[PDB]
Amino acid sequence: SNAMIRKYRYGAPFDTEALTEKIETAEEAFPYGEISQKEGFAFTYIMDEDDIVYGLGESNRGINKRGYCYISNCTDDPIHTEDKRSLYGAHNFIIVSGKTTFGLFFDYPSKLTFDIGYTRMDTLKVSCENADLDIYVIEGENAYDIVKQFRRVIGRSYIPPKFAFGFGQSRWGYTTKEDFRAVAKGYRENHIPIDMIYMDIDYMQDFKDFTVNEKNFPDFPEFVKEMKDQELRLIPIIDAGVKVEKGYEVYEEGVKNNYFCKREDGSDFVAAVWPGDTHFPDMLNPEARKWFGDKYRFLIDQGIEGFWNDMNEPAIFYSSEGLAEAKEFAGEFAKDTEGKIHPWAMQAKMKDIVNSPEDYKRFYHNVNGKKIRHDKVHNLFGYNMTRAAGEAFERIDPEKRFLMFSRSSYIGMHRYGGIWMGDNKSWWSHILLNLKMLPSLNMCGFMYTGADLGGFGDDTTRDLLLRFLALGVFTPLMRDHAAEGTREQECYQFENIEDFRSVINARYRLVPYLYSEYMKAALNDDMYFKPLGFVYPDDKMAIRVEDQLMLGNEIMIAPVYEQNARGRYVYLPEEMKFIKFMPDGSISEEVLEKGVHYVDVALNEVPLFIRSGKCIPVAEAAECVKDIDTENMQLIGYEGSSYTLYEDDGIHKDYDKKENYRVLTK
Ligand SMILES: OCC(CO)N[C@H]1C[C@](O)(CO)[C@@H](O)[C@H](O)[C@H]1O
Ligand SMILES: [Cl-]
Ligand SMILES: [Cl-]
Ligand SMILES: [K+]
Repeated sequence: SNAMIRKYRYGAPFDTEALTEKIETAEEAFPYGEISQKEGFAFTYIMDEDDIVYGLGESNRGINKRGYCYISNCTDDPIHTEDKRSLYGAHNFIIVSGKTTFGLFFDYPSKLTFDIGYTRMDTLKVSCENADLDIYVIEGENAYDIVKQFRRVIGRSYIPPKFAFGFGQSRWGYTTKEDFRAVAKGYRENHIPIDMIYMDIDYMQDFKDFTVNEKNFPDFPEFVKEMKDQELRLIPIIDAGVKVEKGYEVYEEGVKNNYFCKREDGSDFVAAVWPGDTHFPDMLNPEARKWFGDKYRFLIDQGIEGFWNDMNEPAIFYSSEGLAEAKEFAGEFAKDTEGKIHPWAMQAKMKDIVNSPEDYKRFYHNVNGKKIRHDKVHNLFGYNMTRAAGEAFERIDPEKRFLMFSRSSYIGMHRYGGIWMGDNKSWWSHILLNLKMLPSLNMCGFMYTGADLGGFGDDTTRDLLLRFLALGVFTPLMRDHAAEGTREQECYQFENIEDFRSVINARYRLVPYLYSEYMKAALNDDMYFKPLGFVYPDDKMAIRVEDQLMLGNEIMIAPVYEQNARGRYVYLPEEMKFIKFMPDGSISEEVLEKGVHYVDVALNEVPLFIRSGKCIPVAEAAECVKDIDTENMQLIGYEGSSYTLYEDDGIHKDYDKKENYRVLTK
């Protein structure tokens, strides 16, 4: 059993349940590099100059992780600049790829530092404060083999309903039925395809989880049906924090049944978020999880078929303790007459109370009769919130797939939902960041993923949105979302709307292919997106390409991510057909040989490349997933080639039937 995977145990690790496969503890010396336990735990390895380091899922910078430091420590940080070491996810799987190749999964739920050539270029050092963890060593002939081994042992990836492969629109600010009707009309009257409209926090009654604003939605299920009859599915947000409010049932039940995270003394810990004071459900306690997940029935029973889980690092604006400290400091600053307390110090204290490391030491989880301080298991919170929801969906309607994705995650959560890449910005560099995160997420089990198209924060432009959308065409989550106070970012908010229709039409024409590749990959523990080096391992040029990706076994993508550009450079490791979805609805085709090329790609054109000896099916454009005609689709690509199409009803879980597969031959 499990010949290629060994598990090395130190101390008394918390069981994260990341793996579904039970691996016995190995008793031999750790097989690579050196282990030191003098400062807790450290693994140190000297890399060959040509080694590439893959992995880390949702983390900053590039596909090859060499040259920086990455700290797994789930953090609400809306400014994703190159210096940042921690974002929302903790995906502790890396692969050293070169003359000596192996994979490592560090199953540890707290702050874990990956110094990948930051300190010394030749040195990989992975460290944490406590030697209480399991480290899995995965052997294999190459990096792709090692990834496939890992994907097997962590269990099958979450599978969304097919409607989730349409286009979605959200904004922090949609509040009233008028707001949502205006979005529906803006897309539908302009014949821009769309399947989902996201409901952000203003839909709740005073930011209370599992409520709907009674003034704005007096007959909510009727409104849900108004939208669904037009093939628009409302996708509401749920937050980690439950508002403290007398008479609010979720709060009352959480208090009475000890379902919230508690302070040292047993009191329910207060964290301020959108509602002001909240309590956090104890996501690591199985009974609290069951209770919290069961609450989703409130929305499911009203016609809702999907959710997004947010603020689940968990994010904390301040604690009662931190607020009191900040106010005391402010009082001193206010009455200072000697000029001893400077404004910068006041500013620093205000910043310090937000997402404070000290607050994460102030509350506990109750697991199997043991109270564990939250910081010790910090990176498991979002994972378990989404597990709570996923497991509830199985109880509520076991036959049905729900759309589900989370901001914060840890390996293991990939069984229950996808992720979105959080609060990016309307920056050109964030198109590239979106692209690079994709294969790494796939290595860690997270295939239903994507970024806020157009950029969440700051102000977008028409061309940036168009280029973001052209990458989103290929990402399973394709959602335009934006922050409050930003320039309006719906496609209909710009001149020459036909260009937006053209780009989103390309998504819908590709949905049968993209869904098929997703399903084949998920059902077989394989990757939807792959780095070029996984497909062309013997090509020294290919292995270092980071701004192109392979999708499935048929195509390569290469989005434009430079402002004012009319094209871009590409490297083709084999002959391919360069394909563009054109704004008049036609599909242009050009054979390009192996090697370096500059390709022209206008703002309203969507490019891809079809590999030698392959073809893909392309449907006529439709405006919602339900209406896509998949009978006798056009086949684009090479004569003599075939394609195996996976197609099911997109709704249920009947995955293993021969009727789901059809061979198309060009
Ligand atoms: O992290 C907090 C904020 C940014 O201030 N962003 C989060 C909350 C939010 O702003 C309102 O619900 C939402 O729109 C974002 O998608 C989410 O990441
Ligand atoms: Cl209503
Ligand atoms: Cl041909
Ligand atoms: K924006």
